[PDB]
Amino acid sequence: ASLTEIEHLVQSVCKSYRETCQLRLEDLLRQRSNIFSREEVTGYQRKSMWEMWERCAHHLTEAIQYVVEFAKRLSGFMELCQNDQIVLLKAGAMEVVLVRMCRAYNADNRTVFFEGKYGGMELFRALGCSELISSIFDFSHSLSALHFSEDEIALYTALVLINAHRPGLQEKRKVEQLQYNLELAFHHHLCKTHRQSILAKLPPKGKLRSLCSQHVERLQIFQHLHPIVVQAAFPPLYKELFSGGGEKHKILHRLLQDS
Ligand SMILES: CCn1c2ccc(OC3CCCCC3)cc2c2cc(C(=O)NCc3ccc(S(=O)(=O)CC)cc3)ccc21
Repeated sequence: ASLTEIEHLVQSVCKSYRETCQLRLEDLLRQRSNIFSREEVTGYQRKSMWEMWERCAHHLTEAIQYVVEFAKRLSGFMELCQNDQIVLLKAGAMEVVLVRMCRAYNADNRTVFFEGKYGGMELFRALGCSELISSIFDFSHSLSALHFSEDEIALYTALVLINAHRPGLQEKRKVEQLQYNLELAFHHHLCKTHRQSILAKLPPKGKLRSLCSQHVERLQIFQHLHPIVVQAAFPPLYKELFSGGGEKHKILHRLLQDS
């Protein structure tokens, strides 16, 4: 590419992101005073473990559905082969959601927007995965310290998704080229906005892997405790991405095909 082409890529990525925001940033900020009461927190803590897992997996799956749309609108992604589209989304969809979630995190009081209000990590105690929860809160806290603009989130999440090192890619060089173009776009935009200082403060790629690994591991524990709950009440797309062996569901293929 060249300079105007790189700047065009920047604009295209930012537009794809804006169109596939689940929630506009301003909607999340306007809600920060709306905080769960102590009685409401208690109510969440008294929910059964399987009911809380089901609700959280539903919310995560809704978020992932917007990430799938983001990928479908992202320059170059639909030009990859379908094997590689699926490899990239299966490895990266959760990672993208985890980065996007920092927009819903309020570092002032350490709360996150959940089911219409802001609550702290004690809200999630019924899940019984306190280590995973605190890791996600800590990750969101780290990212909130950088004060990402929406444009920076768009360009950074594009690179989280377009990762040429994912095992299983059949056209690795094509993904490498797309990743390099997106890296240029991201770094060009940071240079233009005098924001290259954040490069050194971004999380290592092993950090996002660690969160996704913890999630899959806590899911395997839960699925052993409540196998029928997962079969009967978890979202099909969630099971295709995360459970074993749940990829007998072929939702992603359908999502990628239908316009
Ligand atoms: C870290 C605490 N936390 C969670 C902790 C665990 C958990 O699920 C566990 C592991 C995975 C599934 C089964 C059990 C699930 C959540 C969880 C879900 C939400 C949520 O969706 N809020 C609504 C919303 C809507 C849009 C945006 S957005 O910024 O516009 C785009 C992203 C953000 C937020 C918020 C916090 C959460």
